[PDB]
Amino acid sequence: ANQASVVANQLIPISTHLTLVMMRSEVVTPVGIPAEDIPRLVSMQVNRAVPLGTTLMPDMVKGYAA
Repeated sequence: ANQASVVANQLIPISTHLTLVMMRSEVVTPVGIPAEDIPRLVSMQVNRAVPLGTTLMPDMVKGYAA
């Protein structure tokens, strides 16, 4: 487990466009969106509410493909 994922740094309400302060990098299980993609995620919209400390998964971000 050395791969870090994107984890919500605050509750992200449904349909919010992500900003940098909302995203942190953490080694969590299961693995979500790779923490290196945090750059690309800015301005993309989440399609559900992501509570504080939840791993951001590919299927929670609208338009995400990588």
